[PDB]
Parts: sequence; structure tokens; C-alpha cells
Amino acid sequence: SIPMPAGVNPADLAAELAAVVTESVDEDYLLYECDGQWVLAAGVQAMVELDSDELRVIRDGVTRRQQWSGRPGAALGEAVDRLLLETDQAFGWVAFEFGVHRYGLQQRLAPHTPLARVFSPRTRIMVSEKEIRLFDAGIRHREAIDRLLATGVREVPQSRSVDVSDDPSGFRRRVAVAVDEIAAGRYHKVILSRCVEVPFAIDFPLTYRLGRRHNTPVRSFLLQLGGIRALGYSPELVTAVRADGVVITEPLAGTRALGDLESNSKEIVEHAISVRSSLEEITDIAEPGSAAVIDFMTVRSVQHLGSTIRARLDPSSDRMAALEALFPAVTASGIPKAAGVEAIFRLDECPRGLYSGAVVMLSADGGLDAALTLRAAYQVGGRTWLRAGAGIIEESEPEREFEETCEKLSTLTPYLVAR
Repeated sequence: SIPMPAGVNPADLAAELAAVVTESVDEDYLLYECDGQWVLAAGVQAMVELDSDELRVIRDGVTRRQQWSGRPGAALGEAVDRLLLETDQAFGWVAFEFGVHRYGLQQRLAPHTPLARVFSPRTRIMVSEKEIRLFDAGIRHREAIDRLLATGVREVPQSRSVDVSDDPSGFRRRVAVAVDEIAAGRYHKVILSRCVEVPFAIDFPLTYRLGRRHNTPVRSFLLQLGGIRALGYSPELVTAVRADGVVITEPLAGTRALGDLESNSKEIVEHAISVRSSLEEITDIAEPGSAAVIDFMTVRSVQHLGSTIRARLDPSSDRMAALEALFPAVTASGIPKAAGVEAIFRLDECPRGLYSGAVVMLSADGGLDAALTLRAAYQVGGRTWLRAGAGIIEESEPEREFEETCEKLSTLTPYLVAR
């Protein structure tokens, strides 16, 4: 537990710790901000990689490859439990496609489709306004820290800007297809998204730093995990399983990122429907008659409308089954919902993996924290990109909807800090 350098910013320090502890070895990590603390999950001890076709578990070099069966939630939950046999915490992410088995569409998935990535770290480093607390940092890690503390944080260099004016994934066309199916009665809402590719490469922690000062979110992350970098300001708690069995879900999580009771009556309609279907979903997973909506349509700094749902797990269900049962999020797929997910397969670039999935932290005490994530930046190999969507309804218009996503994109776009 060390004091903070004074006039040095927690996020900046935390993002600079990720860079140093990485250039040091060649370590994967997950920087995670939460209500006011950052956590850096530093090393990799073990990794669970759940794909569409296989389970892989990777330890001290060797991979263990295996087939798995129904409900991805159970296959993952078992792997995660073995991971936490001898460690407290795990971190990773779960893909949109994780919720796809439920509505029977796993077949539509290409042979190696990421479903989830979970790992136990070699080090947790908590970073806050008053202090830095270190859990299980060996010599290698603390020298890095002492080294960053010797120098200070780098200055953020000039940011470079992307031109989100054009398509050409044909978000325009695709929205108009969605509007047509909504008019035919196929479903009532779907969320379509749009990728903007970034020519120059991002330096991630440095792009994360700049964007963090210019955005101000509820949760934020930065990672380097599979062969994937990601960075976001959009995450919100959707689902949490407490150590004592109680499940919390947050049915309107993501309306915040997704943006007279006569006007906002669409919003109230969608609020009710989405509340109701999640109460339906959670019940399929809970002690009979333990499910309740405890806070309902209350104005919960930004103001998105809110509801909280509470349940008790079982005897017989897993925390990951809770997640699945509630995945994917109503607000990031559509309503009816099955119809939205299936619409997304037809009308959006697929797989989404991570865009509309999310973060996920787990505890050996039995806890789970999962946070839907939308707007983020991603890098896999040579392509770096942004992804943002909008919710398309009966009265939606290609143009307005497109400029909608333009506005959502520039909470990232001017902050792009090149390598």
C-alpha cells in the first residue's frame, strides 16, 4: 500500500502501470475501473478460452483442448471453478455469441468463434485517489512500479482523428431493412452496429488515458487479452451474483450508452417490456418465488431511467447459468429479443464478440460481476477499429440513425493517440 504521487491522476497512473508491467515481460492484462478504483489484473497464471467448437485451458505453456456440450454457461462455470480452486479472482470477457445457444442459433456460428475468455492474474494492483495497494506482486512487478514512480507518467501526445463520415458497411441500407421488418411485424426493435476502421495503429494505454479525461464514465476498461486489445468507456453492470446467492440484474443497462409522458412514452414502453422479460429470464434460474423487481422505473453523472431486479440462485444453478439466462442484453439486441438476436445475425457484421458482450470478474467466494459493453476500440492483429450501434424502431431513419452513431463514435474518435 503506497501513497499516490500528489497531482498525479489515478487513471493516468493506472494506465501507465499497465504499459510498464507489459513492456517489462510480455504480459496480458486487464485494467478495470469501477465506481472510483482501478484494478490492474497483471499476469496470466491460467487462461480459459471457450470457443464455439472447443474448450481450451492454457497453463504454464501447455494447452488442454477439449470438446464440451450443451449450455455454454455450465461448460464455462466448471472451467472457471477449477481456475479458482486455488486463487481468489478471475477476469475476462464473454462475447455476444455466448448468449446464442439459448435461442438455438449456435449452428450459425463459424468453426472457431470466441465465446468467453477468463484468466486468473499473477497480480492485482488497486489504484485510487489516495493510494496504490498491491496484491501478490513479485520482485519483477514491484521494480516496474518503483521505476514508474522514479520517472513519472508520460505526457499524452497529440491525438489523431478518424473520419466517421462514410460507411461502407452500408449501415443506411441495413437500418432500412430493419425498419421494413419492423413494419412487417417481424419484431419491434433491433440494435444494429457499425464499424469504423482505424488506419494507423493505436497505442492503447495512451489512447485510454486521453479518452478517459475527455469522457468521464461509470466503468472503464483497458485490456490486452487473447491476441486482442480493447478499451472502453461504455460498461455498466447488468448482472451480479452476490456471495450469498442473491442475483441482481439491471434490465436497462446499456440505455445510457444507447442514448409530458406523451413524448418519452416510447422509452417507458421499452422500459416496461425489457423489465418484464428479464424477470421472466431470471425466474428460469432462481429459487421458485424469490424473483422481485426491487427498484422500478426510477430516475438514476448522467440520468438514464432505471430498474433493479433481485433473485436468489439455488441449489441447482450456477452463476454462469445466471449470466447466460440473462444474455445477451435486451438493450443491445432487441425486442421480442430472440427476434433481435436472429436479426443481428442477418443485418450486422458478425461475430460481435465483445461488442455487446462484456467484462466479467469472478470470485472464489462465488461472486460474479458482469458489465455490458458497447462502444469500444479494438485491435486484433493489424486492424484497429471502433464499433457503435443504435436502437432501430418503427419510426427510425437511416440518416438520423447514422448521425446518431457518429455522435456515439466521437467519445472515442478525437482521442485516438497513434503508436
